Amino acid sequence: TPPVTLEAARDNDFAFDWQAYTPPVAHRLGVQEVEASIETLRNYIDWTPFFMTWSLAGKYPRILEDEVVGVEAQRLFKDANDMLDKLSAEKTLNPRGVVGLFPANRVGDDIEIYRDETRTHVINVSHHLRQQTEKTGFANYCLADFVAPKLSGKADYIGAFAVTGGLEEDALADAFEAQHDDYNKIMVKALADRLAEAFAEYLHERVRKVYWGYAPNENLSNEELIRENYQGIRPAPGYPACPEHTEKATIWELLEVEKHTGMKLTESFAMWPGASVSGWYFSHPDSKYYAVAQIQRDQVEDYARRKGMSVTEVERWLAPNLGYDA
Ligand SMILES: Nc1ncnc2c1ncn2[C@@H]1O[C@H](C[C@@H](N)CC[C@H](N)C(=O)O)[C@@H](O)[C@H]1O
Repeated sequence: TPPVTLEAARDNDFAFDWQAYTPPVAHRLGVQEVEASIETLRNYIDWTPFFMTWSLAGKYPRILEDEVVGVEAQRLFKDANDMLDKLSAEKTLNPRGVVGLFPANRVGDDIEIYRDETRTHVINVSHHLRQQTEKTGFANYCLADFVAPKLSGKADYIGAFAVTGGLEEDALADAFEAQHDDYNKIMVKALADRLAEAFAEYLHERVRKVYWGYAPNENLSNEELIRENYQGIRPAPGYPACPEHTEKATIWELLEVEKHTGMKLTESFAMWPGASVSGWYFSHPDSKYYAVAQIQRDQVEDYARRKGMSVTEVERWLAPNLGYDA
């Protein structure tokens, strides 16, 4: 669909009656280091992407009884769970994370994150982009729209997290590599990835039920979790609703991620360990995933100003989303 101006997109923001709504208050404000054992996380694994990593099609568990790939899938599953058993018993891969909840309000396309409930001093701003093509029957979405506008005077909140399958991932993979054991190098990396993603799923449930606490009686099966049958989202920088990777630096500062977990950011703002997930938490019932997609020069320049960056800098970080030749 054809581009619209930045002002036209903002005039089509998510429509919601904030005066009639009470955002749920975060029960546990502040930052908390967390850990999770392999025994705990293995009940939150989504196995279907594991089999995709091994080039097998089909959803788990039905893939195990498949007529052509089932026997191979069963052997992969057995080797995977034997390796989880060993990693668990030997404590050689140790998932870690950190979670935080903060007072927050929307201003424009950004989310102000406050030091405290006086909502004066801003400790960080979470910057977001807005869809910028002609939308029929939908808002031009921006993740900031899911937090109450500061002008509404409603007390709202935002969360953030960072989790990893464990800092030991490289040492375990590198040992298999030195042995020319490609199978087990792929296996331990695929397991660390499942453990990181399982930790993201588990911690999000902890946030909905307890840390934020807006869904204390939620009782979903793992299959229902995989289907996202809960209220709220956990969008991650680099994914289509928030594609701009340098916002991971804001999460790293907000949560003191490196101090609490050992996890690091590269110059490309990739996470280390490789098996890592970081992102935000939104509680709003209408919050959903979508793609920002292609944006125009006016929004690039505005984003640069808000970020304290030059236009040239931002055109690097936003290159995949530029709707024009830079
Ligand atoms: N459009 C989007 N914008 C932002 N984050 C997204 C988007 N789509 C997916 N995500 C993120 O990706 C997650 C979904 C999956 N990657 C992870 C769970 C899945 N069961 C798996 O193991 O692959 C979401 O919970 C978000 O953190």
